[PDB]
Amino acid sequence: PQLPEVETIRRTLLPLIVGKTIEDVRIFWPNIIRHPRDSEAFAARMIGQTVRGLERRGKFLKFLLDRDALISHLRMEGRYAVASALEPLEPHTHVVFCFTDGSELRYRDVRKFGTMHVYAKEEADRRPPLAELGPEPLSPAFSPAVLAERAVKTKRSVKALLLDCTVVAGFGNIYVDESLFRAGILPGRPAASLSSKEIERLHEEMVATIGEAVMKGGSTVRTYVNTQGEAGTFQHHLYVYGRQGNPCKRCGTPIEKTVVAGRGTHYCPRCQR
DNA sequence: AGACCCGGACG
DNA sequence: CGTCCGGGTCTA
Ligand SMILES: [Zn+2]
Repeated sequence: PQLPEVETIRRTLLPLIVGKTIEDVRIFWPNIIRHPRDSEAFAARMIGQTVRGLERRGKFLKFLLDRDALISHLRMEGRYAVASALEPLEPHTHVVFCFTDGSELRYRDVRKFGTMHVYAKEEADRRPPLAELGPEPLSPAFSPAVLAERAVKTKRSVKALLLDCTVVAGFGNIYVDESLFRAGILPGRPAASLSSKEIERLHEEMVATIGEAVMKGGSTVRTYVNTQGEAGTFQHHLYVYGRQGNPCKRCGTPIEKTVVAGRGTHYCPRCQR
């Protein structure tokens, strides 16, 4: 899940939990719990708190409780659902928050990569994992100037640059490849090689792509669904991601796939330079 | 780049 | 049944 997927989950999850009070927290894979590292303290502190809000920062969900914020990262496969305490759990359910009304917030994660950190609200933004995060791409804090400043300082690939959460928040493998295609820039280009015009174009396409994907409920390419289990539709608007061997939608040249920055990387060798 | 982790898709 | 694949990304 990237920004659009996490944002769609945020919007669809909030009404199902807002105003509910935690009665128990049950943990079946303690490694997911990162702070307090003692899962017993993590569970104990949340009991009796009420969910007041749910925000997103980058790819993180921020559950606003009473004293605390719970910072949750889904990583590759994490997901939330709300269901009755009376029903058996689904496979791969690793954390459950039980509410006083008999419903439960269930966290499922087949690969177990997800993380949870709880801090006092006023502390969460200055501690890991939120502390190092770059600007929200849909905010004024993300500008061509901000992008140029990081690009000029490094010979790392432009793909690696956009995947760096400290540069800009919320971009992952799908939206980096898509933004680079739309901007006409090869993903293996050294970041420092980008012209002023290319930086401007890249910023414009990054903002447009993310916004469009939010509007379309995210990209369901393998396993992502919203809180109601509904697939996104942005996958129908992809130019390159997962389209290797298929014709480019713009020029008909077969899309190629390589490895860049240790990641599967999709591009059109004609449209991108 | 490796680790954390698992199951699907493909030969 | 084995091999490679994956919307993330921390540390090594
Ligand atoms: Zn093309």
